[PDB]
Amino acid sequence: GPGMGASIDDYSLVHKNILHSEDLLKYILETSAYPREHEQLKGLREVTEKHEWSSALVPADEGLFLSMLLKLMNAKRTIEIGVYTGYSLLTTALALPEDGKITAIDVNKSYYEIGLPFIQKAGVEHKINFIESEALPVLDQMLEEMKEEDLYDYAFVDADKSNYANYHERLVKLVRIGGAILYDNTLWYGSVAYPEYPGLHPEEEVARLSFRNLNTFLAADPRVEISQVSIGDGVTICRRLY
Amino acid sequence: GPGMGASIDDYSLVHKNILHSEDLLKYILETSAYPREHEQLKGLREVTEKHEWSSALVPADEGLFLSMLLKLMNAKRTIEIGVYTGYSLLTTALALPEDGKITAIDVNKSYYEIGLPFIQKAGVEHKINFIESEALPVLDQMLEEMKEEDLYDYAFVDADKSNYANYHERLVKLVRIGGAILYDNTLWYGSVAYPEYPGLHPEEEVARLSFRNLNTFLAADPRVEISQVSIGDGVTICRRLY
Ligand SMILES: Nc1ncnc2c1ncn2[C@@H]1O[C@H](CSCC[C@H](N)C(=O)O)[C@@H](O)[C@H]1O
Ligand SMILES: Nc1ncnc2c1ncn2[C@@H]1O[C@H](CSCC[C@H](N)C(=O)O)[C@@H](O)[C@H]1O
Ligand SMILES: Oc1ccc(CCNCc2ccc(O)c(O)c2)cc1
Ligand SMILES: [Mg+2]
Ligand SMILES: [Mg+2]
Repeated sequence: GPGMGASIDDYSLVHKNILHSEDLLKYILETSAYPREHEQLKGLREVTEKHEWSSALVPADEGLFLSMLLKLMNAKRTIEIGVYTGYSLLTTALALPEDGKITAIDVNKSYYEIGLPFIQKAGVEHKINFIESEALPVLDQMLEEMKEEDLYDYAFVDADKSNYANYHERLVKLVRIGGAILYDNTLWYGSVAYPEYPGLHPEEEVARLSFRNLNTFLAADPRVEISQVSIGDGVTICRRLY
Repeated sequence: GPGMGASIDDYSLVHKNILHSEDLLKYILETSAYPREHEQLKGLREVTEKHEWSSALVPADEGLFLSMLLKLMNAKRTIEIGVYTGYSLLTTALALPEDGKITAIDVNKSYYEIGLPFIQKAGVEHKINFIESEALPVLDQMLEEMKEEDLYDYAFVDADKSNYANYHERLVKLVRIGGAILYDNTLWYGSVAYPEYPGLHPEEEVARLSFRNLNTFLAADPRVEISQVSIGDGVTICRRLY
């Protein structure tokens, strides 16, 4: 993946999409997304489209959905897990109020520094505390240190696609009651629809199985209410109940 | 569409699915939606499935997406325009607190009485003020009475497609600043993605052009922020800015 492991040329799902045609997706982006996309988000996206791992980028229509959720729930304190070049991070920082705060975690800060000039020109870098690390030790460290009024309103999870289940067990204690946890890519290009699926590289197949297990688990998890949304590559919204 | 006498066999656009396969939609419904669907929503859905206009039903995955938005924004007072048998209305009523209030408007109360026994068994009928009328005169009258204490948190628009732009001009005054206005069917089975789309019923073509105009308008309307979400038949979330 982009963080470590296999090359991009080993991946086989990246050109698929969950909608029934590219024309419909293109219509959504040109009609409803790009006209509402901040100038620095446009610039960050255009640089990233030339990067080796452009396939991992959160798309522009999903970005506006993330922004809308953040504003409707009046989020102020958030955590971003899996930053890459920072498109979803810049989306979050633009949506939060002036005093919003973001904990952003990624194993590769060189990716983040690609998007940083656009984040700085947007004027919202002051909201971001970037941590270069594997996410799990940071999350475990945070659980030891966090007080009850330090809880997060919102978490966006978009990092190692086979470790979401481990992330979940921490985040249901790091996000406030009534707060939101969002898992990206829970439809995995449609490949979760079958128990067996042909021809995937091991990293892609392991992620596919991980999402099938996670999707079943989240639907049975009494600690949250859920909604799996067929936007982007599938986004599952979790709201903490207790 | 749904209206006494009208036959579904005269229409081309019936079963909603903009995903790339029936199996993918079935996966979402069976994995993430039906296990989280209230027993009275299940009962309402299953009796509606035998009705002539069962294809008008808001799908179960979209329903849980509406519920999640309502809870995340802590909505308390809402309006529902286009009720049919009451699936989205019961979804709203179950998501609101015990003392929440809904203004529900539909030209055909007989449809509502199909789902009413399930609304009653769910214990939320007391939240609902059902008005049997065309929605436009009701909204105009609402502009004459209510003030900011009576502004709505949330509006779901799912009635006669050619009147959405007219509904919008009232709802941007009836919903509070920061409140949400949602429009169902804004991708109209994918047919909005092209300038021309052969093979439609005349009323379906009027709706298709209405949505192409609406989608362009909403993307340009400075009074709201938007997110068009590729769920169900397309849902456009609008958030009132001022
Ligand atoms: N174990 C781990 N801990 C933290 N980040 C990880 C990780 N494994 C992979 N990652 C990072 O997760 C990212 C996934 S791509 C994330 C996309 C980004 N949210 C966007 O808006 O476009 C990569 O940058 C990768 O470096
Ligand atoms: N002018 C109008 N004013 C109010 N309702 C109207 C209308 N024209 C049509 N309708 C109603 O709009 C509905 C569309 S179907 C709505 C489905 C419903 N929201 C669900 O959850 O399944 C029909 O019940 C129809 O009677
Ligand atoms: O002017 C029209 C023309 C055709 C239709 C039928 C569309 N297919 C069923 C349907 C009906 C109403 C809905 O709200 C919905 O999502 C799905 C409706 C209104
Ligand atoms: Mg992703
Ligand atoms: Mg509809």
